[PDB]
Amino acid sequence: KDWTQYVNPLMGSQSTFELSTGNTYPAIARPWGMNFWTPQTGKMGDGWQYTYTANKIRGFKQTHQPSPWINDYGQFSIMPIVGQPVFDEEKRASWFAHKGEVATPYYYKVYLAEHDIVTEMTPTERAVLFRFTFPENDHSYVVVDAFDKGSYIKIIPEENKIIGYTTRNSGGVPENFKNYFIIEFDKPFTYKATVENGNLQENVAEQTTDHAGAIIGFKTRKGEQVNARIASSFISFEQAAANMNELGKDNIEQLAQKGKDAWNQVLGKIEVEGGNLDQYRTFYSCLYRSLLFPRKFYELDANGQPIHYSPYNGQVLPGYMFTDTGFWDTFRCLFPLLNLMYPSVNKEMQEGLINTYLESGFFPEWASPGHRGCMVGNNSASILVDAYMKGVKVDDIKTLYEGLIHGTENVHPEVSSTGRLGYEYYNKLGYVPYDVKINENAARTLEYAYDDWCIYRLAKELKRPKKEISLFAKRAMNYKNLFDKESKLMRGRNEDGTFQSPFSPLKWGDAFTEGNSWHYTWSVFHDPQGLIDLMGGKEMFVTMMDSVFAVPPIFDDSYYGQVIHEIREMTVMNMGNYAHGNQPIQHMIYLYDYAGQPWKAQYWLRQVMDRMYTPGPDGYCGDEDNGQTSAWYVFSALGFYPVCPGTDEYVMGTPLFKKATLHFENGNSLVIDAPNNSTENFYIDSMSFNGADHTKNYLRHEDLFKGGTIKVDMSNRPNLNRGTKEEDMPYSFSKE
Ligand SMILES: O[C@H]1[C@H]2[C@H](O)CCCN2C[C@H]1O
Ligand SMILES: [Ca+2]
Repeated sequence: KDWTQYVNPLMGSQSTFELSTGNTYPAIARPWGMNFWTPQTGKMGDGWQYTYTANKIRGFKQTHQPSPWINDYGQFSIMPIVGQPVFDEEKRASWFAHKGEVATPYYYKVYLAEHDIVTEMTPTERAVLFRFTFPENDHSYVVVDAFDKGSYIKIIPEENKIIGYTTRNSGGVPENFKNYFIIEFDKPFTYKATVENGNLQENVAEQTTDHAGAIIGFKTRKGEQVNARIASSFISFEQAAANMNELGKDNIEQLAQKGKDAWNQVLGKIEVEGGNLDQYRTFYSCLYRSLLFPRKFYELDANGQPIHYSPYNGQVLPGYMFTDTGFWDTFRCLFPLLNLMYPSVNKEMQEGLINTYLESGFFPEWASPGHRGCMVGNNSASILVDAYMKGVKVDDIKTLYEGLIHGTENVHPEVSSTGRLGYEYYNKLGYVPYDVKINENAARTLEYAYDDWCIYRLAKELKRPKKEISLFAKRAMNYKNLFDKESKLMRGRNEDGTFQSPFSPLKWGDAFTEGNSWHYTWSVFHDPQGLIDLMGGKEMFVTMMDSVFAVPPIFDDSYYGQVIHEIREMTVMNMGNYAHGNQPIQHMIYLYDYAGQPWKAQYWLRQVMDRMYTPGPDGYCGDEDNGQTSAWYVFSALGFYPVCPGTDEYVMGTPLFKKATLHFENGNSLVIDAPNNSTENFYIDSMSFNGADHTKNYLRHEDLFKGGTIKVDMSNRPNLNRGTKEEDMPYSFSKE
């Protein structure tokens, strides 16, 4: 039963700086793999390491890059060639075409047209097997590139082996950071050379220099295959060698099979039927993208116990560690998805977070590998609390709570996105002022508020002191401090307490991050009713939502000076100011449920799923962002979305398929039957849950886990009476 056939790793690779259609590369990897491998079309150092329209491949690279914007670390490449032994990354490059390329999560193949060589790779979590099919030539070589900024290489002929380490990175690493790699060939070298800053040196065994490389070679018969076993570690050569054992004695075929099995095992936890081939492809591609980040950053020791290099303090320590995710993106639904279908995995991740705190002093917000300065918010709180509240509990709860509290009153000395920048003002005034030299104050305030709700939630659960509990309950209401009654919008506010003037609701950035007031105003995940109230009741609230879609996509970019890609992405979709291409607004359509008009959510949700996602190389409508934008589709296609992580609630949308089945780790299954689904029939007329009638606009975690059947009768006309009753509404803090 194979779902991998639907996965297109090229989806999102046809992106450019001006317009993102995903900004992804073909991550050939195991789920959450420590090391990813990709064909490399971009020049060394370029965030866009693989682009669909590129003509040439210049290497097969080990990568850890989460985003072109964030860039890479622990990176080196290998490239087979023929003819002259050349190290230069342009001269070694080869034309190829996509019709001569086969990309799957577990297997990658391509024909290098200028060398007449076929390259195949199959990876494990930490290692990979390459098989090079050479033409007949007296001069066949393999180039190993350690990249620049200080690297090391060494050839061991008596073991047909090349070892080295690479260090080029993009920040967020300890001074001693290194990636140690080992490469074993099954064919003896007739030619060997190391490379030292572009210089080829035959028979010099070893280089320690800015940019080390190696070239080995031999005579090849037509069709002769040479295999290279490769692995790496962030710990040591000894450890890299241990990692190499993941390959066993397997060949390309056997490893591919194991990787396929591995992926089907996770993709198969969600079976969908009764859709068209585009939908299958969009859906599983998205699911695959949701099982990559954060990556494992731990390695197995002699006793099979997890240990890790600390990207926070550079020691090697026992226990789990993961990295390469930005919580500002992924708290929204990516991690919620893990808690629903892959809690065993998130348990490891959560334990990793505890270690991050122990080793770093803070919980991370953006980590690649270590703390990096990107985005805003203290959403690690949502990640941590949502997990706990959903049954994924770390062993050290004392430490968890302390960590949470620590982050409310500290900001990292060098990485301002770690901890709460502006906490002094926030704690004192109730908001982060628009005029105190802290940017994106309004976005910070709104998210901090939701964060504090999460802390309140956990604190209550821990039966902490009333004074504590009350303090966060109070701070959860801070979003009110930025609400402008006249505009009905969230708005920047001065320290002196006056709202900021001139006010441009359509201006991006400044008070907000990559969105304007019309996008950020909806960021009250824990208290939609509270928001509804400030706007003057649900009717006015719905009017307000509706105009998001109804107005042209006009904008003010003065804060950026140029039409950044996320603005352009909005303009072209012709859906008003609904910028689905970016994270802040992604939950918004579901808010219709809270105002007693679920049918409007049903209508627009189906719009988005039909129009904003296609299965091709230009498949997404904005940055994919480490699973967030993909998992949005995954949830939404199933029919529900975790608007407010930290509750046990998935707010109801509309299911895309005629049947979906979930297999939870607990052994139960849940079937969602929508036999009458169609392109036309995207309204929910009625719903029953194991035979009971279900008029609510949400489902509960514990209920889903019990399994059974949900029936959804789809219709082509909205049902104006379902889900308008007050007990149908999802959670709002104000109602508590
Ligand atoms: O997604 C936000 C953030 C990502 O978290 C990391 C890449 C750069 N940024 C783009 C923003 O939209
Ligand atoms: Ca983004």
